[PDB]
Amino acid sequence: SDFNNGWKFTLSDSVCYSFVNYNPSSWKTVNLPHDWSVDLPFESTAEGCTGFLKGGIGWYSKTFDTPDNFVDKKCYIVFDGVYNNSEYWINGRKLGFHPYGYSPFFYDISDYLNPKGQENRISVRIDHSRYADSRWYTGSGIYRETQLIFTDKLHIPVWGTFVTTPVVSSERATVNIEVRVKNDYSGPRAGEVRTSYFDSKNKKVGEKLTSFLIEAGKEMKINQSVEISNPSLWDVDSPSMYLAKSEILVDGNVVDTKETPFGIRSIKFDAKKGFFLNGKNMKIKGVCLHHDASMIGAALVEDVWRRRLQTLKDGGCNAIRLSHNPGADAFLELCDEMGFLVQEEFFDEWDYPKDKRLNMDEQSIDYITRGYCEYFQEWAERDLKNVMLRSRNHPCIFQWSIGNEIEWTYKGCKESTGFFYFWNQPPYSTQRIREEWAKQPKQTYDIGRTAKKLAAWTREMDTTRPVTANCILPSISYETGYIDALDVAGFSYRRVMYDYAHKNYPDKPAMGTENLGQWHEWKAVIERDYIPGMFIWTGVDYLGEVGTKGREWPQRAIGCGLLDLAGFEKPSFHMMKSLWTDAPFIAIYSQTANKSSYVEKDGKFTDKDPKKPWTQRLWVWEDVNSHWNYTKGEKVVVEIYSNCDEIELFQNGKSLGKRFLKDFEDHIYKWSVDFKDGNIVAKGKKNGKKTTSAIYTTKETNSIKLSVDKVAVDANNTDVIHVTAQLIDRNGRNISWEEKEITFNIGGNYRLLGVENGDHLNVLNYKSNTVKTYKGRALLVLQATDKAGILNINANSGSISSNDLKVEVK
Ligand SMILES: OC[C@H]1CNC[C@@H](O)[C@H]1O
Repeated sequence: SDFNNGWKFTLSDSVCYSFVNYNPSSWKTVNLPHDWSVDLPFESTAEGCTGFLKGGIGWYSKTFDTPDNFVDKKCYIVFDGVYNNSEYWINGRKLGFHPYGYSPFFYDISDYLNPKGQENRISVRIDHSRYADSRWYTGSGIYRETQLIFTDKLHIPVWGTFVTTPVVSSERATVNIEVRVKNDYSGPRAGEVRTSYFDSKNKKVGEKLTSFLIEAGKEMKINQSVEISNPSLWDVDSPSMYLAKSEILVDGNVVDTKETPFGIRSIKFDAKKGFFLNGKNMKIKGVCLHHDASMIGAALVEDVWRRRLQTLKDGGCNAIRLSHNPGADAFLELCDEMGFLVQEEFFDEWDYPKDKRLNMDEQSIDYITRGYCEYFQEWAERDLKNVMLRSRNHPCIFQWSIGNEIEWTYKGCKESTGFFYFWNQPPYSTQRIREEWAKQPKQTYDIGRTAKKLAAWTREMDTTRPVTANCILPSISYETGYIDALDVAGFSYRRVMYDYAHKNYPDKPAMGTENLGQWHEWKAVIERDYIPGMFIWTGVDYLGEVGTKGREWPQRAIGCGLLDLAGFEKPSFHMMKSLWTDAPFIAIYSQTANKSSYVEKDGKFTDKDPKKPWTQRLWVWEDVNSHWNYTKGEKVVVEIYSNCDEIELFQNGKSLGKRFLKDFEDHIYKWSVDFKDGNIVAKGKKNGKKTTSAIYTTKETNSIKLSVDKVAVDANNTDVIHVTAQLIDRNGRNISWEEKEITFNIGGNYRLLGVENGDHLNVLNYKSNTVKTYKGRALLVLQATDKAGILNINANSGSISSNDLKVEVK
């Protein structure tokens, strides 16, 4: 009996759909979360900024009976995210409107419920007709989970606790909680708040009892403090979680309860020395993530994200930037449990709109790009705070970011620099910048004033995490009062400004908040103790931000991600793994000496194009080869991404010679090689400890190798199976040099989530059991249902057959 199951949905729109007497039984049944945009095909006539998928106007409905014991109680319906411009009705009557696609909210439906036993009905209209109102793919509908909460009239409201730990040592932590208590009875009520604390193994480690008297219709804040001895500290390598169980008592009887998971950890940003987690000075190995996972779209399916994060974590990542909007509660829960530090961003724009198709300031105006900027003046406060009410207990969250690249949207910011920029500092001095800024004409809104209001609102809700922002032009935001509102200046693609921040504003902590997946970005981080990390754009590829010149149909994604749309490890991931992890590691790629970005003359490698050198490489990694399957005798440049200080390369057993990481300024081991069928083997050492990796020439495609991440799942409507298809030759050696059209067949009760191959440059039907491979591989994503049973999975490509998999559903 989960409230998220058995919803009705339709991609239509009629005025009668909310009426007391309208029956939606003819509508399709769905389980939340749901994103309808991915059930529509990739169209050439949709907008590339939102991933070539239309929105439209859609509706949901949900019936539920009033409990037999709904007397002296309240009812709250809670949404964690609905995209967007959504309207809410219960039993014929309007509850309200909610513009923003990413903030959570709730309605008090207590007085609307029909008497004990009888049926109630919620209706949601979603207006995603403005299907280009975003620079990236959004999806459509109730894409995060919902809740139906019943409480006593004396109760902790929704999100009614805030747990903090202002003193943290290894002997003890001071753990404070604020329990709000609302009395919705018509007379005064006396009681007690009992809050019990519990560890990893459910042993009670603390307790506090406080008395209260609260007047009719008033809300009271009860603060309680305890000392937790020898705490298990939450860390990225040891994410231990505690539980606060706060109970409201009348007489001696529990009348309401809230459970507040939390962690005990200290965080500190030091402007001279860097970032400190529980007293360990560590670098932030961050990645940026949008909210979609391809076949599922915006629908928050946890197992799908678990796999992607596990991969990211195996690559060394310890932090996540939620670009450029509030994340899902369930995603933050995943981060608490798995161990990532999380920057949650409130907005992508404030007073003035960005161009949705092109980046930066809005140049054109049309109906379908009309976004949240229309509601920002009235809604920014309610939204920012609700996000924080919802999010603030999660130990993962270590930064609140009030805005991304805002400077583009205000007349005078870019002008007041000297630039009109990636690779230079500004030609104007700090005073000259300030003088230019004073010379610009007054707009209706100011970047500084709005920064202050947002920073101030933020601090009313939480002072235990720093305020930051991703500043694209720090030089001017240092002078407008914007950076002055922040505790941590975040720099979008400004490694060339780290020395400038230290020199000119040393007492303000600074950091990479958006960066390129390249060694030259990380070199700049580890050479500076005052720059504690970076956040790569992006950790995993995402739908949208295409359709521009150079990236026309049928391209869906940019390909800037470390992981592709299937969550498979790309070349850029293995470079970062070679920089972010310590256990010895070698990845072997190559290109034709023609296609390679490097060239050997006199036994020494340099960049081909000196106007495109290694220090200026941008978002998308070159299309390099993992195979060893060229034509005989062709000249090849083997490029290796490794943490080994010495590697020796063998071609069929003949030693090509040892090389040293010290000799390669761009952190890439290189060899010139004359291709002949066989194998390449790299043997390397990282301070004495050895490791070996190799690639093999294969014969033509023989079989389909199928792997499964789990051989058993539960019949809970939510567990995911990820099936990986990989082409192999007669001897089982992996193919990546030719593609095949693979048809999966599955027996037993399952729900298809879909198929992906990781090709950013080409569309495909998500809902087909057939998928073309990319780099010899593909992914099929299935989901458990109500029905237990066995699933028999196999595949073919005409002649080409496969091994057979069996997965139980318990
Ligand atoms: O792909 C380029 C990126 C630049 N910085 C902001 C991101 O949202 C994105 O537009």
